[PDB]
Amino acid sequence: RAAAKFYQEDIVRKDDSNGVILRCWQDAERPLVQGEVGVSYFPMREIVPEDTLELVDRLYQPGDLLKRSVDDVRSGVVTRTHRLEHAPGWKSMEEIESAVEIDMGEYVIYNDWVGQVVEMFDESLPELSARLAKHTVLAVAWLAINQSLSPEEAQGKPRPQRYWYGEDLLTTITRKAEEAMGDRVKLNDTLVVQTRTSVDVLWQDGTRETMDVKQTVPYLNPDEYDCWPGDHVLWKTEDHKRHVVVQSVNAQDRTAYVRVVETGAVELASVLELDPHGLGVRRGDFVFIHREGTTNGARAPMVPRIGEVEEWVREAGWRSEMTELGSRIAEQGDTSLNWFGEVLDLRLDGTIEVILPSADTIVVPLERLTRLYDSVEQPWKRFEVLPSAPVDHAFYNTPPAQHTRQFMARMSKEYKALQSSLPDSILVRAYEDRTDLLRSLIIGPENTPYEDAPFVIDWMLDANFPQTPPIAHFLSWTNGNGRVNPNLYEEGKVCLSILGSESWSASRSSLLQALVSIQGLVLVKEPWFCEPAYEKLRGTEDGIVNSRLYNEKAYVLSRGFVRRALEIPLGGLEEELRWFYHTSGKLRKVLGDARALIVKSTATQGDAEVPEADRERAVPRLSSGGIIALERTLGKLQALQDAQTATE
Amino acid sequence: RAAAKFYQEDIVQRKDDSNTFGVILRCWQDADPLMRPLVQGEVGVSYFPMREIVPEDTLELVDRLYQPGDLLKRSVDDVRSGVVTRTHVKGRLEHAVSSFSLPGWKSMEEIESAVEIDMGEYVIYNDWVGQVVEMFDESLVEVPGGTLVRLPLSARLAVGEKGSDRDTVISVKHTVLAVAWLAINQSLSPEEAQGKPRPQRYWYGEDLGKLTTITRKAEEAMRVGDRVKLKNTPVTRIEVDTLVVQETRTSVDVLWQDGTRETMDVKQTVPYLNPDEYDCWPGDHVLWKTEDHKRHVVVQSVNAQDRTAYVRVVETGAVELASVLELDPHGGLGVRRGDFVFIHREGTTNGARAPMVPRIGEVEEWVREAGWRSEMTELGSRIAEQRGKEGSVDEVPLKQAQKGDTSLNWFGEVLDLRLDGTIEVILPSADTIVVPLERLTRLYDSVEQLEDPWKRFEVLPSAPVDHAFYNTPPAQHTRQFMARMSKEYKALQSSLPDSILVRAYEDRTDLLRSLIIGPENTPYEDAPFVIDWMLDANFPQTPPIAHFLSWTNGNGRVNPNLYEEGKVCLSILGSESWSASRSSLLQALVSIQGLVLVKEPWFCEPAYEKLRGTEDGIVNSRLYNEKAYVLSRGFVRRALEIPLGGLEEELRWFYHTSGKLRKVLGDARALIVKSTATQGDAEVPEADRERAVPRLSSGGIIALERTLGKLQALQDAQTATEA
Repeated sequence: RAAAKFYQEDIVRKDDSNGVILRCWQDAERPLVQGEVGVSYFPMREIVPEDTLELVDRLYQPGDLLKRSVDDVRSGVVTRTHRLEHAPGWKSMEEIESAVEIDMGEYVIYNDWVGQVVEMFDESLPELSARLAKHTVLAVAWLAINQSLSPEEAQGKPRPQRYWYGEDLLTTITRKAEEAMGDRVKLNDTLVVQTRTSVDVLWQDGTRETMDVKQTVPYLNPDEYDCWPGDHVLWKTEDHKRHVVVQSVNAQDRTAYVRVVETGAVELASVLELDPHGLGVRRGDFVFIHREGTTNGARAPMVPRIGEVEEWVREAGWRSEMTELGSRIAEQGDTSLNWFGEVLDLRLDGTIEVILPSADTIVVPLERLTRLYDSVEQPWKRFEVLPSAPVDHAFYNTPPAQHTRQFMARMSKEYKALQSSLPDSILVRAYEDRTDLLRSLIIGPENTPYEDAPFVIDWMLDANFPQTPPIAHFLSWTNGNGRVNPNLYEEGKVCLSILGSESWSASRSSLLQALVSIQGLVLVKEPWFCEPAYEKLRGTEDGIVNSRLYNEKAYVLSRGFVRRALEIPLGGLEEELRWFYHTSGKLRKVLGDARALIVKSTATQGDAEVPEADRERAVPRLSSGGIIALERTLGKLQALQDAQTATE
Repeated sequence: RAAAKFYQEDIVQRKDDSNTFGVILRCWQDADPLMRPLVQGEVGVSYFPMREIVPEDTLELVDRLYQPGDLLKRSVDDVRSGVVTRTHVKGRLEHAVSSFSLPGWKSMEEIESAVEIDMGEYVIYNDWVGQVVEMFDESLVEVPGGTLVRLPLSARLAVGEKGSDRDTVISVKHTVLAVAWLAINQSLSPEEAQGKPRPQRYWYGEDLGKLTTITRKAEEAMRVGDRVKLKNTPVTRIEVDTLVVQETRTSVDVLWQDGTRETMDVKQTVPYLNPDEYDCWPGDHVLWKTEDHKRHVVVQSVNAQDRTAYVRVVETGAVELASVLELDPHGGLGVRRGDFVFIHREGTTNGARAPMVPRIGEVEEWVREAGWRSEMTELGSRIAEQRGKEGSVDEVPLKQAQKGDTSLNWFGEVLDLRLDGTIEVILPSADTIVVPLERLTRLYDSVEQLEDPWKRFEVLPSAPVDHAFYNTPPAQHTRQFMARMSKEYKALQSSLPDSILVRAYEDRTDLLRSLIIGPENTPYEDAPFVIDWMLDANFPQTPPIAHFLSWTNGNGRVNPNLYEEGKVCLSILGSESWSASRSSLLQALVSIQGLVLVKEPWFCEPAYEKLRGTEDGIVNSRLYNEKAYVLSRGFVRRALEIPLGGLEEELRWFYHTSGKLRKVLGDARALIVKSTATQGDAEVPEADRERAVPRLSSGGIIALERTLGKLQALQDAQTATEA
C-alpha cells in the first residue's frame, strides 16, 4: 500500500498562515522518493515530503477527468469550472476581467484566416522575449483558412501579414477553460490573484452532480476503453464496426449503453469492445464549421485536422528581422464569425454544441466540423535449424542482407547459446536458405494474464549484426482492439531497451538473453506497468484499478492468440502447436480455466469484496462485461476442439 | 611510374656479405618498430638462421617459392599467365649442429625429411582423416659443457637453437599428437559409416604406429632452412644426422594459358598474385553463359590477348570458342592442383549438381576452445616421468607412410587436370589414378576454416511495388524522425548534382529511391545505377539500408563494392563510419558517385588500394574497366526494357528524349572500330591513354554486341513510334 496525496499543477500551507504550485510527484519522466513531491513557492523551489504541505485548491478544466478516489472505478468528466494581492474577501469569476491584452500562443483572426502568436515584443520599465508580469509587436504564423467558403473564395484569400504592429491590431479569441485560473486581472492599477474552485461533474453512469475539488482526485491515466456519456466511440463487433454514441457506462460491470446511430436504438455493449481512440470531438477542442449540405470530407465520426504551419516557425535568422522592426517602434454581440469555435458540450443525441466567439452557443452535427491543429507540442525441441524459411515469415519477401564472413561464427555461437539455456517454453527456429531470418515462440508464464498463450516473433538480422540489434517483428494477433501488452505494439514493434538503461551490444547482449528478457520483463503478472510512464507506480495504491482493468484486457486478448495460432498455420511450428494444445491438453486447460473463471465471476456478481485467498492471482475476478467478449473467443476455441475430437 | 620487385616469400641476398640469405616476409604495398607501414620501395626481411626493413635496391634475388597449382607470368606487363605443374629444387646442405656444408648441390630425389610429422599435416586411422592441431614434444638440448639434458611443451622447436646460452638442439621427439578429425571415408556405405567411430583425440606411445601420414606433394618442394636428411649416407654426435638447407635453386614446369608448356627459371618469372575473375587455365572446369543456359565446359586454351578461350562442351563433346567474359568459373567450383579430395566408390557421385565440389571439413568445437591444452600439458608431463621407469611405452615412430598398394586409395591429392575433363589423383600408395570429377569430394581443411522534366528531388505520392523494401514490415522510428528527414530532404534539395536523382514517398517515408549517372571518362559513363533505400528503426543513429539493383547476370559485379545481391560496400553506410551528427544521407550518395564510380574501379577493393598507378596493377585495371564498361551498357538495357516506379518518365527524358541512348550506341560502336584497328598491338597507344576504356578485347566485343542488339531494338522501337 502506497497512496498518492498531491497531484501536479494544483495549489497547496505547511507552516505559516500566509501557497505554492508543485511540478513533480510520484509521476516522473532531480529524482524523488516514495513520498516526497517537488514544489516551488513564490510570492525558490524545494523538495519537501507530502506530510508538510496541505491542499487548498485543485485546478481542473472542462474536459479533464476525475474520480472521488483512486480506488473508485467510476470516473467522471468536468463540464464547467467555478484573497488577491494588490501589488475585502473574494470575488466571483464574473467580477474580474483579464487585463492581459495578448498571451503567447493565443489565436487571432484576420480576413478569413486563423493563426497563433509565436513571438511577442513587450516594452516596459527595453523590449525582448516577453515573459514578464505592454506588448507591441506580434508575429503571427497563420494556420488554416475558413472552411465555410467556395474554391473561388478560398484561392482569393492568401497568407496575410506575418508581422503585426502599430495600428493594424482585433478579434481576440477567448477560451472557456483559461478563465478564472497568479494571473493579472482587475475588473472598481493592477491586481494579482492568490482561490476556491468547484467543478460540475458528469459521472459515467449519467449522474451529474457538483462537488468540491478537495474531495476529487485527477484521473491522469485512463484505460483505453474508458468512455463517458456523450462521447462518439466505435462499437467493434467481429461482424462489423458500428458507430455508436455513449449514453451510460457502468464501470463496475465494464458495460455501457450506446445508441447505434444507424438504427437509433440503445443496446448494451461491452466496454472492451468499444474503440474510441484520435476520432471524435473532445470538450475544449477548437473546430471549424462547414456549411449545410457540405460535410467534413471524412467518414464515420472522425473529424479531421486542418493545421498547416509554415516552416519559418521551426528555426532558432528570422528573429533578427523581427527584433530590428520592434526596436524601431519604441524609438519614434453578433457577427459573421460563425465558422469557428471550440467544443462547449457533447449532447447525448449525437449533436455537438459549439460556442462561437460572439458568445453564441450553437448545436451542429459532427460531420460539419473540422478540428484545429495548432503549433501544439510538435516433438518439442527448443531449438532447430529448419531447411526452408516459411512463406508466412514477416521478412520472407524482404531483401536478404549479406552480413560478412565472421557473421556465421557468431551465429554458430548463438545457436549453441540458444540450445544451452533455452527453457522448454521458448522455441526458436532457424533457416539455412535464409540465414538472416529467425522465428521465436514464447509461451506465457504461469500466474500471468498471458498464461498458456502463444507469442510468435519473426526476426531479421541487419547487415551490421551483431553491431546492430536484431530487428524483431511481433505478430500481434489482435482484432484491432488494442495491444496485448504496452510494449508489444499492434504494428509489430517490440519496445525494449535490449532491442535498441542498457542497449544492445555484441559484447554482452545476446539472442538468448533477449528472448528470456521478453518472457521475463514483458509477459509479467501486472503488464500494465510495462509502459515506461507507469513503472513508477509498482504496488502503489493509485495504480491498483488500472492494473485490474488491463490484466483483464490482456487475459481476453491472450485467448485470441490461441484462436489464430490454431487457425492460420505458422510455418515450421504447425506440428509444434498441435503437440502443445491438442496433444498435451493445453487447449482443454485454456478452455477449462476460463470456464471456471467465468463461473466464479457469476457467483460474486454484486460482491466487490475480492477474497483474500484469490489475491496475487493474475486475473482473480472477471468483470462480466469483459466476459461478454471472452465467450466469443472461447466459442471459436471450443469449435476448433470440436473439430479436433471429431477427427479421431 | 612505380615498379615493384621482390614479392613475398622467396629468398634474397644483400649486395654486401654474399654469404647471408634473406627470408623477405614484409613486401612493399601489401596491407615493435618493425611491422610498420612501408613506403614506395621498402621491404622487410629476416635473415637465416636480425630483422630489418631495407629498400629494394639493396637486396638481390636468389630463389623463389612456387608450389604446384600457383600462378605466374614472365612479367607483370604480360597479359598471358600460366600455372605451375611441377617444381624441381636443388639445394646446398649443411649439418644442423656441426655446421659442415656438404660439397655439391643435391636434388630432392636423394634427400628426405628429418621431421617425421609437423603441425598441420594429415593422418589417417581406420577410415577417418584428421589434421594435427597441437603437439607435445619433449626434446634434448646440448648444454654449454656436455650434458645432453632433456626438456619437456608446445612444439615449434627444431634442430638448432639460439637461447641457457648458445645451446644446440640435438633431438626433437614428438610425443602427444592432438588430431582434429575431419570426416570419414566417403566410399563406405551408410551402414558401415556408423560402424567406424570418431577416433581418439590424443595419440601417443605405441598408438602412433597405427596412424598413416599423408605427404603433400605441393609442400615437398625443398625450402630454405628445412631439416632434411640424406637417403642412406655427417653424423656428428646419440646419432644426429640432420641437415639444414642453405640455399635453393627452383625450376618450374609451366602450363601457359595458350596450351603451351615450358620449363623456366623462377628468377625470370613473376607470381600472378591477384588474377582476374575470368582467368581460366587449360584443364579447368568452368561455366559458360552462352545465352539463357549455363553449360559445363572444360577449358582447352585461352588467348589472354584477345580475351577469348576454346572450351569443350562435355555434354556434346565439341570444342567451341567462347568469350572469357561470358565464362563464370570459381562460383569453390572445381578441383585445383594440390587439393585433397575423396575418391568416391564406383558409381557413386559427388551428390552435387553441374561441376560442383562438395565440402568435407567438420572441425570439432574443442579445437576452437580456450582448457583442453591444460589436460594435454598434464598428459605430456606424465609421459616424461614414467618413460624412464618400467610399464611405459614410447616412440614406435612409424605412422605407416605406405609405398605399396594398400586400400588407402579412397583419399588423395589432385596432381593434374587433364584436358579431357578427367582428373589425375595421386594416392598415398605413391600410385596415381585417373578419375572423373563426379567421383571426387574436396577436403575442407581445418586451417582453411579457422582462417576464414528532370528536377532533383520530388516527394512522390506512393512508393512503387517494384521497390525492394516494398514488402518489408515498416518500423515506427522516433518522434524526431520527420524533423530529421525534413533536414535530410532539405539537404538533398540543397547541393545535389544533376547526375544523382532522389525520390521520396508520402505513403511511407521510411523508403527512398536513388539513381546515379556514371561520370564521364569512367567505365560507367552515361549509365543508370538505381539503389533502393530503407530507413532503419533507429535512424539516424543507424546507417541507412541501401540495396543496389545490380542488373548484371551470373558473371560478376559491376564494381568490387557493388555486390550482385544488393549489398553496397562503403564505411559511410556503417572512410568514416556512419554518424547521426556529421554524416548525412546526401554525402552517402555523392560518395557512391565519387568513390565507387571512378576511372579505375578495380582499386575500389580495399586490398588493391595500395596499388595506385604501379606497374603491377596496370593490367588488372584495364581488364576490370573493360568488364565494368560492358556491364554498364547492360544496365541501360535493363533500365529501358522494364520501367522503374517513379523514374518512369525520368528515364525516357534522358535516354530517349535527350538522345543519350544514341550517345551510348554511338560511343560503343566507336570503341568497337577503335578496338579493331588497335587489335594485335601488344602495346597500348599513347594518345589513347588517360581514357577509361581505350580498347575492347575480342571477347569483350562479343558480350557487348549481345547488349547492343537489345539496345538497338529499343532505339528501333523508339524511332518507329513516330506516327
